[PDB]
Amino acid sequence: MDDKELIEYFKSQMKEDPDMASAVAAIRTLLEFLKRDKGEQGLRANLTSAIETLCGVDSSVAVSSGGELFLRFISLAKCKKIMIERGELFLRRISLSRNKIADLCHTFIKDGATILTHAYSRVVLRVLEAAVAAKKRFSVYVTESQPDLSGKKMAKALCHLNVPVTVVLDAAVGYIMEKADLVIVGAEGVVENGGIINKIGTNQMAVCAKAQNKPFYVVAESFKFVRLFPLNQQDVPDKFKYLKEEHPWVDYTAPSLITLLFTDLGVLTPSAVSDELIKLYLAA
Amino acid sequence: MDDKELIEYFKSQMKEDPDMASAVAAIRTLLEFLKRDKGETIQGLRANLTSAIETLCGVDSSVAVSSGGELFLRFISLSKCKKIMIERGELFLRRISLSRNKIADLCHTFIKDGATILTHAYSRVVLRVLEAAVAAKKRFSVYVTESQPDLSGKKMAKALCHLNVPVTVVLDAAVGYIMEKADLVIVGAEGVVENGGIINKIGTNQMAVCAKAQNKPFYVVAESFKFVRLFPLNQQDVPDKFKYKEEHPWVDYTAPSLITLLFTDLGVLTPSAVSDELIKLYLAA
Repeated sequence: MDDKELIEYFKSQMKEDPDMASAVAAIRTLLEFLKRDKGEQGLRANLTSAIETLCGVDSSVAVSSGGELFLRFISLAKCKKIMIERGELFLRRISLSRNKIADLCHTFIKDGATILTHAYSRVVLRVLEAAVAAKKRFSVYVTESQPDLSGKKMAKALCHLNVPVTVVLDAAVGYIMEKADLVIVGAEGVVENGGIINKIGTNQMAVCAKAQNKPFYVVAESFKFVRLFPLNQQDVPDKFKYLKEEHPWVDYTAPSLITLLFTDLGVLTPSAVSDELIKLYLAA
Repeated sequence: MDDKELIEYFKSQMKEDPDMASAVAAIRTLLEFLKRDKGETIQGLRANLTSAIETLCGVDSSVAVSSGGELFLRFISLSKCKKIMIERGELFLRRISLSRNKIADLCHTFIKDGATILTHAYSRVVLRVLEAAVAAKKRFSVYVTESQPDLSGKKMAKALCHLNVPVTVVLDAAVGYIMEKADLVIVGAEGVVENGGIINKIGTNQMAVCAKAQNKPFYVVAESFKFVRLFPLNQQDVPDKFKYKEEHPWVDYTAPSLITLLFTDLGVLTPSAVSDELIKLYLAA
């Protein structure tokens, strides 16, 4: 394919199917890029990563961690061009992640709990559905999440499952925290120290949850494990972030503010991520 | 060779060459055990037996021997023609043999002329760094802790004396007292942990904490084969198999936040960027 097609293909993956994660949408356009791309050799390896950056259209961290993991595990090899069969394999495997997670979580959501969440998260929606429809009664609190009000969107989705839900202002997280039992949040990216990059506002929610001793749980797919090691907001690359005005789309939450992470790799405490991440990136 | 035999070989390996890091002696006996070992039907069966002695080389309970050992076994891994593991094993040793000196020179920039350097115990890697610096004709002074219970800092003071370098031996209880007189501290590591922190001879943690409070840079010098797959966040998370032999642990742990920079054979690194090197390391396969 060519740049044009690439983006057009990518954008038309999440638009007709928002259900899908950007990361997953990125490797799909990448399978087609590869497939639809014929005629090489290292040209393939280079022309493929030289366009994976192009999918940067989505400043999403997952596009970056996803692309690498996908790329790394198909490069192991025009007969060698059977990397495609590994791509279908990989895309076939990552499309089971949400589920392993919603399963590793049915236990922590106890009957009668009050969950506090931030913005929209597909994985979070899944976990709660697999809990409600799974004979559990709870209520949720979610921040409206400026600037795209994705929190309201989340709310509506929760209402459709007839789960009691209240929307509050981002400014009201420390106000509503005392009436929460636990907070569940998704991640755009899990960094090498067990911390996470997520929709701006995630950080302060964690700081408040900790001061009130409320467990903070993160629910996210392993293909979100990215090779970055930030220690503060300043370390997060601008590339993922975007009288004066500052509009960071995401922020970083240190691992000490996280209780547990639920991944298709199993439930992990922040200090276990680094070893998993490597034991993940290095797989044949 | 067997256990009794392995240990014998491993000890004499270091007796004959005291200047040799315990981690290199261990991997050398593993190579020797690789050659000397035969009787296949172990295509991957002895890939276990060679581990059944990775442990045995616990006659020296240092993390180095472990992270190094795992590196070796990881590197020499790809028909009994497979004893190409041996020649790979010889390539590896050949490789991790230019580490000390490479670090020594890839580190001369930071040894200012006229400086007062405070170090702890004995580290052959720190010794090569200063030797390099002296040959480079830099004039500096050194303070070293005797480092109980084996007093290995005194052996270090002698080595520096026979190098005509001004060195003063102090009590371990004296690091707080002497800190103000130093420009920087330079220490070695038995193991570099996944978060950029390190495991080193007991006493290291204190020095790092005392150096932080007076803003004296804290530098670590260590070979890459010491990058170990561990992520401790406190003394408790360090395994006892690396501590013993309270009851007198031989090593304490120093958080990354107490480390200014690490000078490795892969170059100078900030503690935070270390975990990525471990991946980049193994990616070398």
